[PDB]
Amino acid sequence: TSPGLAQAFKALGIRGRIRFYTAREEAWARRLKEHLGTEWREYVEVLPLKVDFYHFPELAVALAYQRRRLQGAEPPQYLENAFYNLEDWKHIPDRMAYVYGALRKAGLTPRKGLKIK
Amino acid sequence: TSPGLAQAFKALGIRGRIRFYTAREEAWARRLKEHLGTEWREYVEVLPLKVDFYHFPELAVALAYQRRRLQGAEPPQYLENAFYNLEDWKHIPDRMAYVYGALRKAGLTPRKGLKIKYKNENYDISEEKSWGNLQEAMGGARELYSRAKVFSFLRAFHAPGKEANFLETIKEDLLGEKTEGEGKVVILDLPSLGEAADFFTLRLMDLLFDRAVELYGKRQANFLVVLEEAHNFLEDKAGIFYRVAKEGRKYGIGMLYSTQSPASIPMEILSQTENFLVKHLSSEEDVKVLKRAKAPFAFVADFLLSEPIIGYSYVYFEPYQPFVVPLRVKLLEHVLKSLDS
Amino acid sequence: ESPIGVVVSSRRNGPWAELTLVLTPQELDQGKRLLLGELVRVSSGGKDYVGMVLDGYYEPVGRSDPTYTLALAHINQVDLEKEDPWARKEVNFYHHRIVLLGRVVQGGLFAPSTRLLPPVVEARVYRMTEEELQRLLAAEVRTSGSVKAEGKRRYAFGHLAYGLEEGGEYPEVVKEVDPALFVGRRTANFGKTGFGKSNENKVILTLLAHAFPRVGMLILDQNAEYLLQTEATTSPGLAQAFKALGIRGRIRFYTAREEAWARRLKEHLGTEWREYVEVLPLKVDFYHFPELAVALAYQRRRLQGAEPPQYLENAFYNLEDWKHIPDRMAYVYGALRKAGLTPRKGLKIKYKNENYDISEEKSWGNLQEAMENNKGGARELYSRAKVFSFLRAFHAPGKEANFLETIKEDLLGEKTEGEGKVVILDLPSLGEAADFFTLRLMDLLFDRAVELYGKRQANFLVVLEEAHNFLEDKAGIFYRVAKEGRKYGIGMLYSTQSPASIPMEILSQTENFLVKHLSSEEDVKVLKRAKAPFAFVADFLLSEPIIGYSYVYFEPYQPFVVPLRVKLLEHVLKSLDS
DNA sequence: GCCCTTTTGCAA
DNA sequence: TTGCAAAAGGGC
Repeated sequence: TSPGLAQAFKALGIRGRIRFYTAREEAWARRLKEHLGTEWREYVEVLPLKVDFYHFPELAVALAYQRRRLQGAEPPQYLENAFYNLEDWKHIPDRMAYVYGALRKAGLTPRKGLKIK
Repeated sequence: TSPGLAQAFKALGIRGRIRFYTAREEAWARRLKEHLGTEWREYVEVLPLKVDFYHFPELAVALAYQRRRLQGAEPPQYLENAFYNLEDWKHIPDRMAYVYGALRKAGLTPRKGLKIKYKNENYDISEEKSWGNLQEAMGGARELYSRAKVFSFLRAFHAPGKEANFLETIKEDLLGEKTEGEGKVVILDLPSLGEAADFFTLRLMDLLFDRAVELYGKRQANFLVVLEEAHNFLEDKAGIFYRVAKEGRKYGIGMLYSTQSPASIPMEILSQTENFLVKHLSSEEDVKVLKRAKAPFAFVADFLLSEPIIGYSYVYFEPYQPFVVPLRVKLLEHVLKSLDS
Repeated sequence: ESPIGVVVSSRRNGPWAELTLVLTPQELDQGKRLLLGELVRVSSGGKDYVGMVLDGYYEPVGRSDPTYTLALAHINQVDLEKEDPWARKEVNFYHHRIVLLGRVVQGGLFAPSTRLLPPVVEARVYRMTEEELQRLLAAEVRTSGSVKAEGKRRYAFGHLAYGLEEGGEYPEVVKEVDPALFVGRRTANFGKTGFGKSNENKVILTLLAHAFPRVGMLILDQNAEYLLQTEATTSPGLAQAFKALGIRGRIRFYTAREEAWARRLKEHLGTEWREYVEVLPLKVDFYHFPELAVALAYQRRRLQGAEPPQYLENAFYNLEDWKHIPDRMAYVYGALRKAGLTPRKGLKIKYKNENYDISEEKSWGNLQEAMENNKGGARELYSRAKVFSFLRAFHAPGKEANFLETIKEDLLGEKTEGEGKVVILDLPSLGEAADFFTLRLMDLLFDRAVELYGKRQANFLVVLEEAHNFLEDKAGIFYRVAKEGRKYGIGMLYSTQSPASIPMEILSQTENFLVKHLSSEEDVKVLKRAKAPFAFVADFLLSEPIIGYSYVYFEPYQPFVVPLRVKLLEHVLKSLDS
């Protein structure tokens, strides 16, 4: 029953200082209401944890590489090469266009007007 | 003469909590009958460990692609391409016909009256004459048809007209919305899977872990994983089983692994295990690792080294146990005979 | 039946309890002595333990100056045997250190070590007789309050000994071993070269053959020392032992010098040896096994890595279909001939509808004309038939054997189930391809064994030599076998001569040990680390090069290590003959 | 040291 | 035009 940080801030009277990032906003909001009462919105703000892989394609490549070798082994040579030289490919517009096309084929909705060369 | 889980459950009077997945259900059912009477249907619910690959060509492709690869361990390019494009090919009847023909050429007997459309013509590969016509009549699937001899080993697991996917069945049994609580003891007869045991076990483990991660914030997984000879599966710091051992407490997933050699288990896992049940060890290195992981075992390392006694165990349940207690673990027979009072 | 000395101390040193013993002048003058490593009986408080002398040193007893006394006696030429009894008695003493290993409780059960430290006043040390020694050697660990198993028949292995010391041999004390210990369990046989390793291996194999007639053996004979007595000694080989035991039709010798080996077998066995040994060739005829030839050529690339050629790939995958098209089988045979393999005399090849005898030069030329004047990959194979050049070393016309398949049939044949054949491979006859063939055969045998799971167990034992060479690779087929053979009923018996090279996993998981003299410190250290009970004999192994002296230790229910003088194969054969 | 690349030349 | 062999320079 040790008080949490949000409850401590409630007791101290601090407001508008905690910004909670979660992927289960509904459940966390239910719990926050149950513990802090009706006016919990003053003390805590709940936000999502979603990112645009287009602006962070190294994250996408690393995530895919980690997902492989975790359901088996022997990641593809092409995947390893992309994982280790996407930094090089960053300055090659042709490879960048291929990567963006691969993402769109995967099926990620891109922001409007994202133009390749 | 030590009773098994089924006999213990019969003695305790618990019905409908066991599900035995085996590839020798005939013999296992005969043994269950002989050992449990004429009413063993109320305790053990045998299930098969075979599928019909014509419903799961993706599973067939994955199995072929994930073989041992002796010497040169380079996965076939055509197999990889099929593995990555079969979902798209499922919308092309021509390519699907190529894949079905590749399976049949491999030698997997299909259902009674399978239908194929090579160009625009109905083909019944269940019928030998239609199969011959299609074969004489015969993009991504042409390579698979040419190499269809690779799938020859899938006969040991094929079963026409199954449409089961014991993987999905087990996932539902352990984490289904309808089966919230009430438990389910899932016993896998891994040896009957031959050389596909590793593949199927890893696939099932990652499936269950992903489902549990999905369930976060709503309810806990609430099940236990019993692993035998864990030094084979916990060795790799990137494997799904290492991931489970390191991260399952957050999603309510336990573990119970027997190794017989603490030296092999990673120190990261060793330092983070709560319960211990140590029996005779005959390696100063094993005793050293045990002492390093847990300080209290320094008072019993010597007896562990020097005394090979059967049934004698030292138990230490963290975190609120003062010291290490030696015990003569009670026999399952006595436990059962006392649990009924 | 009386104490050998007086106990003057006791304590717990490390994990073991020790007590000091002192020999009085009267006993030292009666010839009573103790040899390091000897087994003695300790009686403390109505219970009997098992001791083992561990050390010996001289120390003054009471108030006396032995150095000055002895120097003064010497300078006056006083003979301290019949001239100064008081001087002799005041200084004649000697200390010994003993370690308790446990006690034999109930009906043969063994309780390791002890939790009670024995008081000095009530502790007595006795010498142990032959009957007590036998009953001690016949004991092993058991769960609790349980009667003994009363297992199968047992065969004598050796007799206890304490080195080359006179009076240190007990021929009537024989360690009896059940050969089932060697079935499905991996065994280690360490020791220098020429110190009885071959003798003990032959004895073990003979015991298995006589006891379990339903177990096969794959003997990778590197030294050609297991079939017949070498031209260096007189000890019989496996064939001679089997002849003496009257075991018929259980040997299958694969070699490449069949003529010489048959000559030797005749000269050593008589004329009826065909009833015992079947000599078979190690040379294949690729004109009968194009699938084998193509598989070898294709897998050579993969074993060297890199993507194999597409024509080789599709040929390897579709040769079975091509066998129904003579118009393509002609291409395959022509490719082999261009590669250079000599065909049998009278081979006929049917191209289109014509018959050619490629064994003749002019007919081969005409067939070349017809072929050169795209049926699958056959044309590509004929074009690049130079890839099959390397197979000329493995080729011999008129063989039709395919030993790689014959061995698998022999070892895992359902129609052959029962009375396992003793396959003996004469490796030195294969030159530089011996390792390649060994690895290929082992891999294809292990694959078949794993496939047959559930229907039947492999039930055969693998004999290995220079195991440090094959067990060094963690990804090797032999390492995989060492790790997982017991599951599929595949045993092992490897003699390394250098334990340090074998991985710690293999050393720890091994069940049996037969250690002979070791010369290096690293080997002894690794042995002690791998197994605790070998902590007492390290010094003896390091500094006692004795031929035929072995320290045996069989897991998992053996109390301690035993020094043995293994029996000779001749005497074992004579004993079994009765 | 080890592992990919580029090039030339000869099939087809 | 493509596929395959064989030699020599690059990256890590």
